[PDB]
Amino acid sequence: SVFLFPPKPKDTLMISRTPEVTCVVVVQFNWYVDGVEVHNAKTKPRENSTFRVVSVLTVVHQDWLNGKEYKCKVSAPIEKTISKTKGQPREPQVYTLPPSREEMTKNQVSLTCLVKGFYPSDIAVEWESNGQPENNYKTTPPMLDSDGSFFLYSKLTVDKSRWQQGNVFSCSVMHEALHNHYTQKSLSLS
Amino acid sequence: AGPSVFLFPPKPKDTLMISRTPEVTCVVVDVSHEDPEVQFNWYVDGVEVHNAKTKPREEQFNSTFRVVSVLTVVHQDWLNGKEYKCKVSNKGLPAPIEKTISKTKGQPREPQVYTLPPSREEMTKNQVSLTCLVKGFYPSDIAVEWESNGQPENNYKTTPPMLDSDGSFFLYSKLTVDKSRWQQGNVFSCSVMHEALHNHYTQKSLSLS
Ligand SMILES: *[C@@H]1O[C@H](CO[C@@H]2O[C@@H](C)[C@@H](O)[C@@H](O)[C@@H]2O)[C@@H](O[C@@H]2O[C@H](CO)[C@@H](O[C@@H]3O[C@H](CO[C@H]4O[C@H](CO)[C@@H](O)[C@H](O)[C@@H]4O[C@@H]4O[C@H](CO)[C@@H](O)[C@H](O)[C@H]4NC(C)=O)[C@@H](O)[C@H](O[C@H]4O[C@H](CO)[C@@H](O)[C@H](O)[C@@H]4O[C@@H]4O[C@H](CO)[C@@H](O)[C@H](O)[C@H]4NC(C)=O)[C@@H]3O)[C@H](O)[C@H]2NC(C)=O)[C@H](O)[C@H]1NC(C)=O
Repeated sequence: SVFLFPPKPKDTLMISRTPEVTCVVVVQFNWYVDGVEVHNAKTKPRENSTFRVVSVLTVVHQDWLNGKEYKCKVSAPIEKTISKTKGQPREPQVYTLPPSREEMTKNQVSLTCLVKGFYPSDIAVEWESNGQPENNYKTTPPMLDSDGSFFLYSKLTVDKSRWQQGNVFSCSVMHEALHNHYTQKSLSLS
Repeated sequence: AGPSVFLFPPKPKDTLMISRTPEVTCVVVDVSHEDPEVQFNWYVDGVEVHNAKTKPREEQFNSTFRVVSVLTVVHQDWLNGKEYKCKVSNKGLPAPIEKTISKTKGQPREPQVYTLPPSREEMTKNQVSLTCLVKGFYPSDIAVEWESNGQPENNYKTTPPMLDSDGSFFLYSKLTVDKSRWQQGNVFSCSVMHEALHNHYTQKSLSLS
């Protein structure tokens, strides 16, 4: 039983990150990029009541994003192929939404980042404030909208005082269809 | 293997509204032509009941029978965590198949329902987003609806419940409307039904101020 995993969307969209294709078994590994075999992989030695072998292949950001195919050959040998999710790009629209008046009775409040109209669904979202990450968020998986694009929401939970004091919070979105693969929107008390 | 059994719970909305009709559904697929007879026995907290409604077997395209038994449940019984058991008997089985279902367990928490107007920035578009945030709820079983002037809205999508940091769930429901409808002061209403709400129902409305 072989399972081939794609890079995380954020890794492909940030040059500083290292996108990887993972070939998981639950052994000779042969890796192919558009048919052409490559010797780049890092196979770790075979580590409950069963065995597991893992090979990891580092990919070039642009190659992954331009749709090159990545073939893991677990050596009848099981051969598998992966590449970027297909579809014509649609640029995300990003909107920040303050907490409801009625949430102000609570100790913590909800800062909302709506991301809609994007295609395909490979996307990353982060928050920051004052030059540091704000990690107390949950982001919904992308969901198919009625027009065939995706949407999601990210919810940053923040101490109510931090919001009342006027701190500016920022929702950062990364997607292949954005200019520079990045955009940001900010939100503060108004 | 031979025949297999699937047990479906009632819809959350059906359990929460006393006028509606919550049902547990027991489905048997892959019943052979050779041994086509099926018996359902139904149990509520391990006590056999005899009021289920069983339909005659139906021939499928793949030359197998499908047989369905439906048990109507008492709303409060389901909400009070009673266990519903379907036992399926068939001569093609090494032993009868038993399956049990009940409401997700765990301390209930009341959903908080907030409506959020469109971003000012979205106002440059032809269509606008109305957001209903529902958070702090347990269990995840929930129904959410958008309406205007007592009439259902045709363009909305609700995210599946997502686990929050404290073990409760949240979701968002996005309503898309023509910008003019928002501009002309129309009232839009997000209704939520959940076991931990008073009367299992709450509605929150918003309009351009
Ligand atoms: C012969 O044909 C019949 C009929 O085939 C049907 O028509 C033909 C023309 C084709 O198009 C088929 O694709 C089509 O299905 C076949 O019968 C099917 O058999 C399979 C099993 O092999 C059943 O699969 C199960 O499906 C349920 C969900 O079922 C709903 O959704 C279906 C499609 O979306 C729909 O067709 C069904 O009617 C049903 O709809 C629901 O019905 C209820 C009752 O009326 C209703 O109230 C609901 O509102 C309604 N739902 C919707 C969305 O409208 C799925 O949940 C099952 O998944 C479990 O089992 C899998 C293994 O079988 C497993 O991989 C999953 O992970 C999951 O496992 C369970 O997981 C939970 C934890 O979450 C755990 O608690 C359990 O222990 C665990 N394991 C279990 C339960 O074993 C499953 O996929 C089809 O329902 C069934 N179709 C019908 C109509 O009954 C038959 O297989 C064919 N035979 C051959 C040899 O080919």
